[PDB]
Amino acid sequence: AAQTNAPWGLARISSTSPGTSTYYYDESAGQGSCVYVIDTGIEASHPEFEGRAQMVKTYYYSSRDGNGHGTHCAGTVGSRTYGVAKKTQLFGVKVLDDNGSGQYSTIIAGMDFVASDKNNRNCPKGVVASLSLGGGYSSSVNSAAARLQSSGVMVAVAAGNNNADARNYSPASEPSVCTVGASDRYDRRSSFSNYGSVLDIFGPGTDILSTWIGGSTRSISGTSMATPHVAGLAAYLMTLGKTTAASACRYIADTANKGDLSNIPFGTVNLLAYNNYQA
Ligand SMILES: [Ca+2]
Repeated sequence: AAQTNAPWGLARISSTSPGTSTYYYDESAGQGSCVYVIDTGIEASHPEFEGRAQMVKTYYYSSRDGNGHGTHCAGTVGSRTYGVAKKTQLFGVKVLDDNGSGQYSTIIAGMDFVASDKNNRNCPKGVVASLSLGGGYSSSVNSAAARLQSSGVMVAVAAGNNNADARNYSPASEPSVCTVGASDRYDRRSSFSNYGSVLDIFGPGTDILSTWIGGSTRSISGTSMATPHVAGLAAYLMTLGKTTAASACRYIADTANKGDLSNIPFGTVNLLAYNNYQA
């Protein structure tokens, strides 16, 4: 399949080179996989989701995304126009309030929720979780992310936006999950992206067009936007049979575009997520 005039980040995912605008992908498109978006919620009724999105848990008075961030992330995972895995099922877990913040205890509860709830869903090709959130180091938060990964969910987490070593942030610093840095359309590390030896991969994170609340769309930037590109890519690859949840991060790193990014500090991977699709 070929989607012309795609968002630059989709085109970058399927390209060995910057500067193209068509997204190429296998038509299976993540069908039979599931992605949990652990964030501010998802506006499921948005047509771009085509009935494939639903809210499954909230820790607040409503399951509505009153912020937009979670809807934007879900759109990069799996919206029809803006998504990597255009046929995946999307499950929203609202651990962040409408101001975008959440207590660590609530975030931990939402991760444990996903580890159990996947047993209530039909995801024969595999289960992914996209965690576009983070704060300071917490061994409890890291343990919760490690448990989720151990349960058989591919966990993708944002490195954080502090232009600092991700070792000091959670869940970014948990070794066993897939920690995602952000790049821009000219193959530079995004200026805000955290770095360090705990990173596994980079994805597109600067000026990312996706869905928003109110049936709308907008471009925004962050490692929170890079993370759903990698989560969607994992779902896509798991549907193709190329990898499993336990192996997907290593598979993506093994098949990544290698050595092509700029402003990568010494000691940080220079790997950019790539779908290796050949039509
Ligand atoms: Ca890792």
